[PDB]
Amino acid sequence: MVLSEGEWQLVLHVWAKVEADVAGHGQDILIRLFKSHPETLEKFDRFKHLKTEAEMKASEDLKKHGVTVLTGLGAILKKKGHHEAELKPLAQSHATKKIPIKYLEFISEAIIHVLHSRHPGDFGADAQGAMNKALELFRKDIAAKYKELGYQG
Repeated sequence: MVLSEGEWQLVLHVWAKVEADVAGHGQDILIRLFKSHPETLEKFDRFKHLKTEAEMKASEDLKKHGVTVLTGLGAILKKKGHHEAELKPLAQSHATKKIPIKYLEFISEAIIHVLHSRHPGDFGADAQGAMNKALELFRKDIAAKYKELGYQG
């Protein structure tokens, strides 16, 4: 997977928008994930109690974790592919405690959806294409990392 500098700059420009309201973006993305893929919730000790969108919107666990997720992702995205240092930790943590790699595809779908919903005037075909490539590179590299530890993701 390879992005041009132009494409990286598209990713980074929209990420700057994310960072203007990290918690709100995180809630929207996690809610989208859990509604798209309610099957993911059961694998989550801390979220499994949430049923309605009302409950999800009100959840401090969900809000706090949406911040964690997007903060970790933004750090990686800012490396523009040179993210081995920022990714290995995130990998061995998810590997040792058993999130299948496929959940990353679901998460990536949610992120794209929410960025388009929230920023339609700038997040067009090019920026969506760029973000898709960036998140695909991320997934591929996580999967390469898992393979080394024996996972099984």
